[PDB]
Amino acid sequence: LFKARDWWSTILGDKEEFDQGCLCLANVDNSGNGQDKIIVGSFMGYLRIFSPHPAKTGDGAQAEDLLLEVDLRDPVLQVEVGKFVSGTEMLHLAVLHSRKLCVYSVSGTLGNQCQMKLMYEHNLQRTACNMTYGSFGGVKGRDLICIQSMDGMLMVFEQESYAFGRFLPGFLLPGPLAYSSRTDSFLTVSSCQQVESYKYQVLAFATDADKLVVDWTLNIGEQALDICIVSFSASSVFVLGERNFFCLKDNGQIRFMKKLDWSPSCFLPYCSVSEGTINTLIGNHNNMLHIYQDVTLKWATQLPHIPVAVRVGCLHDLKGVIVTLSDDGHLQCSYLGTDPSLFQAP
Repeated sequence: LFKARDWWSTILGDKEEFDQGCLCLANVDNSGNGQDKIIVGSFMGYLRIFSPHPAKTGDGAQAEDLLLEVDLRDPVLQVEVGKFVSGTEMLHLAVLHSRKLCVYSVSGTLGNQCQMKLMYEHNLQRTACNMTYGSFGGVKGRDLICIQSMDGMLMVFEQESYAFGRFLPGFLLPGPLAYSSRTDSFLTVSSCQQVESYKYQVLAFATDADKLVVDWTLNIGEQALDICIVSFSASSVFVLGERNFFCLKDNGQIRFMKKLDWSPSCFLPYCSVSEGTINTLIGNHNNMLHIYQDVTLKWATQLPHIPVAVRVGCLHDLKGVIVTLSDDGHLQCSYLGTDPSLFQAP
């Protein structure tokens, strides 16, 4: 419908591959102006951090958009940013690899325009799938990390130290994973198409699953692509299925659901523009990017490439900037649709 109001794009490396998990938007250098940076890891082992600026010429020398590029020499499965270091609330970068989790401190402005120093790393006893993080147990001021292994163990790390590991029951292939702070629970979706919620303390105290009962379960009748837990005060569990999009109450009841008319590739519940409603971005395999308010389509744009991940954040000193990443490394920043009361063509 609308073309993208893009203002920056790049191509990451040479025939590199990416998936959901590889894109993070966060104030990873703890800057005072509160701007996000784009962090992207690739399956080719490169970690890149950008602070994009629109084209600006005739003013001599502009600082590079690329703040940092490092070859981690190990495929990157996921990147996240959070309070991963004990004794400080500063944000740090977690990089998930198949057999290790590495946590880094990224400096402000100092080739590379900042430094990235390893704070600690955990060597994993099992191959990793994906991870989530948060204030497990209701601890304030720190983000613990939970990694799901390929064979279905949830491995919990209390920042610099390993806490425990528990095998999921009813497990076949690893599904998406998310932490709900409101219910202090881990959410996933199993191969037999059950959304499952596990209480953190039940996990912690189920000492007999390291070789565990679900809190609630919901059969959604299809495979899940992603889960996103958001609150913009009443918490919601969003599930992106292959055929449907779901919004669940914390207790596992469906709040609403919507049949999708196109195969989705990725999504992001990203804001609320009115009380009781939520806006969700959904990218698809036909290069379209959609915005729904609850289940109602509000806006649509064609992208040049199929997004495997989409994020919204603060870039170029503007809020609500859309960042998309394709599976072959096309990275693009764009602005949302324009106010229709401000312009209409004759």
